[PDB]
Amino acid sequence: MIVLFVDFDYFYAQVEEVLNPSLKGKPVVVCVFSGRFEDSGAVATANYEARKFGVKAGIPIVEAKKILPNAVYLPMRKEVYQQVSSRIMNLLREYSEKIEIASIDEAYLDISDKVRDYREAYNLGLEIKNKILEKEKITVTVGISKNKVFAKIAADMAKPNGIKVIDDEEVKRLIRELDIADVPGIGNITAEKLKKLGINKLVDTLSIEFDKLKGMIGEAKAKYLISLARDEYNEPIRTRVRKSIGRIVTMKRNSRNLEEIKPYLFRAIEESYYKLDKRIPKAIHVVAVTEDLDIVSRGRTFPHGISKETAYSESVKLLQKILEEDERKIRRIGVRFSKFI
DNA sequence: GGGGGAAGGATTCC
DNA sequence: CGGAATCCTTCCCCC
Ligand SMILES: [Ca+2]
Ligand SMILES: [Ca+2]
Ligand SMILES: [Ca+2]
Repeated sequence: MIVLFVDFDYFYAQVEEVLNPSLKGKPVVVCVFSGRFEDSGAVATANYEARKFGVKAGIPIVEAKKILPNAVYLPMRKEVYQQVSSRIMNLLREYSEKIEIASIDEAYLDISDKVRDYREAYNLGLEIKNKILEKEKITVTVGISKNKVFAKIAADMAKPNGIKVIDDEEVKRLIRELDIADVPGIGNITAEKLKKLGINKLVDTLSIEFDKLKGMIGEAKAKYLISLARDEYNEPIRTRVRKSIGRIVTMKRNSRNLEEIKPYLFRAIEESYYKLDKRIPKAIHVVAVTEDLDIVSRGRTFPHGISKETAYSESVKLLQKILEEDERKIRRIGVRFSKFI
């Protein structure tokens, strides 16, 4: 198996650089403004000229504006990035049919039946990089290895605008001397949680006992890291479909008033059904972010599709169930639909 | 004992 | 002091 991984570099910010070439060379920060005070929100994407000064995705906008006060701060236009991303994805499927779109800015290509060795794959990645650059002016990073995890690791090491092949020998080497926190799927919570057991490298998960690792980081991520340490990970490249569509809005003013929250919730439903397009959902969940930024959610699955009018009635019932079983105020309210037909 | 699925909190990531 | 989506553990019914 030879998997090729393509990751669009700082995608959100690069599309803004492409749509306005006056921005390249300058620090660019793509933000999400909730709309409470003037600069309330978070950073979604920052280019590398902004990441060098500590501006990274996740931090508040005012924390970014304290570091780079005159950097270019633009609002996030997800609909634009999704259309550009879909165009690039269509270029990728001309190189292989077995494609796994993992996110808006990355996809896995199974080029086992198109390429003999890692040299042919490296030359294929160079042509994929040039094509994306020629047709969309977007630079990507290419990772090639024996499975999806190490193909993504290759791109993680050579980003941005890079290419890297991890052969069978470097895999066994990376198993011993790669930080466990830089394994795909290992976020911050599991990483710090893994440091509390001395687990710093991938090889160390074998020298521990399974039930100890299972009770701490969960059985799922336990078997995941074990299979990688045994060099037995070989998950296939499968077509990924979108399973959930929802929209959450930050309400102006916190509230526990049903009539005050309903307009936001009904607005969230309308925008959710518009993005649903022809998809008919059978499950609906009402989710609320409390004043202390905690999340509470109530759901309900139907034996049939949910019409928009049914979603209106059921969402009020679920939101009432939230207010009945939690006494905190609500800061953000929203809905999510799943279990399509 | 566990299949099968629903509920919803917990993580990951742009 | 965002927001989208998936992950994944528990719980439940019942054969
Ligand atoms: Ca990216
Ligand atoms: Ca990515
Ligand atoms: Ca990580």
